[PDB]
Amino acid sequence: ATSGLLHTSTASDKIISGDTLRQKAVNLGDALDGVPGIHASQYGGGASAPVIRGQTGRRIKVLNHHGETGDMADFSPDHAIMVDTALSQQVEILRGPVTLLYSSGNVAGLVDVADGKIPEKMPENGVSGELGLRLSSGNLEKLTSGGINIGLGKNFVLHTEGLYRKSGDYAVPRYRNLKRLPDSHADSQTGSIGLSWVGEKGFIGVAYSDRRDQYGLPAHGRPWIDLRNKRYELRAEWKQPFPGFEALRVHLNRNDYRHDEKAGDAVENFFNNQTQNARIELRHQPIGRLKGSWGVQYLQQKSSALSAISEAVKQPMLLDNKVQHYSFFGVEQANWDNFTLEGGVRVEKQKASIRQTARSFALSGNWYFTPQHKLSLTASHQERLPSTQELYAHGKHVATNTFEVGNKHLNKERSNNIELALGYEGDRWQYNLALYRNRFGNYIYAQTLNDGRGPKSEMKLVRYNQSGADFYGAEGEIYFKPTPRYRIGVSGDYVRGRLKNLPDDQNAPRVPAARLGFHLKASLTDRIDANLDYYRVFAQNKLARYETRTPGHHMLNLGANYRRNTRYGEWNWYVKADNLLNQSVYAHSSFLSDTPQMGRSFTGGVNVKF
Ligand SMILES: [Zn+2]
Ligand SMILES: [Zn+2]
Ligand SMILES: [Zn+2]
Repeated sequence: ATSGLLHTSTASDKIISGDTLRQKAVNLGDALDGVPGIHASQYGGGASAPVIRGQTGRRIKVLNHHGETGDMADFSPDHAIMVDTALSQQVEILRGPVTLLYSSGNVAGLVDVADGKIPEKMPENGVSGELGLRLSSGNLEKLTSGGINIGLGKNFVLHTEGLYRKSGDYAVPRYRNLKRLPDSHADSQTGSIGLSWVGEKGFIGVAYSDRRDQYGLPAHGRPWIDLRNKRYELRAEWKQPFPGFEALRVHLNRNDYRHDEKAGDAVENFFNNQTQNARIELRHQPIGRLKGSWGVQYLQQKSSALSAISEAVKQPMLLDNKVQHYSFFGVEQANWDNFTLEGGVRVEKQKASIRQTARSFALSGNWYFTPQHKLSLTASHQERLPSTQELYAHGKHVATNTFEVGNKHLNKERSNNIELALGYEGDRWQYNLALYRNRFGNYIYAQTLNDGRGPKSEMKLVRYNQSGADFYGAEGEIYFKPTPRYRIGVSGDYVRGRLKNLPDDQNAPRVPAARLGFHLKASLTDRIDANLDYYRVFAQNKLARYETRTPGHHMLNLGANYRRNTRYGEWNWYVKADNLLNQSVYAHSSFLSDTPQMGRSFTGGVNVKF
């Protein structure tokens, strides 16, 4: 776990390796689909938000290596997330006090994408990195990833990575009378440069990262988003700052983001986000077994979103605003031999210039009976301040086709959370189970209106209104291996929410359906690793104020890897087939509930590691 400076890993946490992510999809929400707990809020082939336990947007949090993504994915699911899955070293899903180190109101879980912009190490044999290439049938995709590390002398290490994606209109099963879904194509390209130092003591690295996606918009010339993302960042960390401390960490950032929701070659809605995050973390010495780490964060996001109409005539959806976070945070764990008790805190001040104070804190205890055998309980009272969107909304959004309305008098989102989990692994039997339960004293949500003033899949109207809520659900998995050479297992998840006491007792908006999963993986022999995954997704009968029924399909995915150690590093061949039954995959979690996802599709790729 690289996200936490202080390691406070709970039983609920999990880390997917990089080699597997090259075989998975490119989008964050779609690639992480299959893992128990997280569902995909797919909005075409361009963007997809990860729905962690029926939570999304600002309720979750995504970080681009110990720093803010600087994106507008939290605004709506159609917006792309500025994180590179195919270029990342490893993705890691985390919960507990470590959530309070970065963001407020992170009730579901943190998802830090560790990338290789800055090496932080002298590469083996001078140079290192990787190269990739894969084509998907029916999409039709053309991915070409890349990554290079160069030893520029004794202690300097230069890094240069590249990526390019080109997917047309993907195929749909039994959708009226269409072979491919119109306006669902998604082209993209990503590249980054980074120069770093190497220890002892530590590293002092800079990095530039550029991205430019071009994707259509299903469900509305031709609707499409053209975005540009420039990121000027700086990372540094060493093991000996000054006496009485074990580590010093700093992650400066400047993420310039922009996207144009166009229709043909004309711009209907402009967007902008001048993020510039700064943070100074430090991990003090162990004061008798117990360890901790404190830090300060200074963030400033000058975001805005205008339309084709001028400012003099109509009020924009999101006028120019200058948000400033002045956050203080810290964590402290106490290792009592076979029992770890950790507690985090976070206090931040908001200055919305065109001043309330947030106060979050958590506490978690982890009992280890006989490692690996992790029993863990967690509870976190988190208070998230409302964004400028939730208060100052008064315009139309052409991509979703929904008029967003705000409110001048709203309170902060307080939330008393609680969750427990039991993990185990020991050759023959392996299983991870977890229960979560979230109470919200104040839960702001997009209440579908209704009139109103007058007069008005056509044109939707929403207003951010307060409400009490109560979420609860179970999630986990189990793997019984008869022989280490093979691997068999079963997984499952469930989520349920309601809204109690309005200023009654209705269901939550867009709740993911239950998904049982069957798993197989046979590695015969050594190099060739075959596998099979059957995800049975049931229908969601419990619908919200203004929603419809959603199935309810039998998903089936197969795969077959192939390792090879030749000259110039390792080679990784792989062939993956998705949805052999060709079922009509309708996702209620996403906004595009009536639109079916990609049907039958194949994949064949090669990745050279070195
Ligand atoms: Zn870092
Ligand atoms: Zn007005
Ligand atoms: Zn949008």
